[PDB]
Amino acid sequence: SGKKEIVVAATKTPHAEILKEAEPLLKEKGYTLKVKVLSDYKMYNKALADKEVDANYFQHIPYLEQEMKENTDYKLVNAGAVHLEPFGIYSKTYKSLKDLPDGATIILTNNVAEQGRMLAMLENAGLITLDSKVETVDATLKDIKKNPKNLEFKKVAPELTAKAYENKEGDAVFINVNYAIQNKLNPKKDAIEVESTKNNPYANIIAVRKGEEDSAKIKALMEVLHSKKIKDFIEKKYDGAVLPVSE
Ligand code: MET
Repeated sequence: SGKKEIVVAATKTPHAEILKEAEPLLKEKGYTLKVKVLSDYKMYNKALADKEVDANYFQHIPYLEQEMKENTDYKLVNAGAVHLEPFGIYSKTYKSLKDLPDGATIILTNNVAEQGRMLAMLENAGLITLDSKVETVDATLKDIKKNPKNLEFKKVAPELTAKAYENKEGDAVFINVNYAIQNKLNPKKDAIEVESTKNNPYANIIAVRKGEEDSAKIKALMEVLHSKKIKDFIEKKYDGAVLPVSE
């Protein structure tokens, strides 16, 4: 019974909503589901490593890799990809990145793993150039080669960038789709720039403890999260802000 229950820590939206949609499909396979939502991204891998949950559903592989680099006690594994959230830039004050003035302030999130993801959007917009000798996924602010608009950067918790946006604390603000939707923003209608879906390594995953990735429970969960019902749910409910991907 408890051996048939899957406890998962997930961010509120879309991840806990996708799990709630998957619940009756898991019962059809013989498994129950318990979902825990936590207050910030740093809590989810800790809960898993502490054995309070069986799995978490909140991050991408670069985030997971960074977390394990920082905490050698985390012996975690990717059980499989589910969905992609193309990253957004938001502004109350400018309509596009081409319109930002010299000295403009860019509010980055403080997510170490996503520093290259953010900067790559600015490089693709033609605002900065990054050192070509560094992989984009590994790029930081130290890797900026050219900055002809002399952009200045600030860092806010990913949980609070929706507030930096509403407060007009900078000229342009990065918000992860999960926290954008959690704040009642619609990323495809409200963002001023959206990340390309091409060549994108930031699919969100199910993570488990090492040695648990082929367990019956986790295979059952991966199965439901790749069903036609769950892919169609994702596609309809989030209006293209969230996209199902292969495992
Ligand atoms: C904790 S890594 C960020 C995850 C977030 N759901 C995104 O894909 O942008």
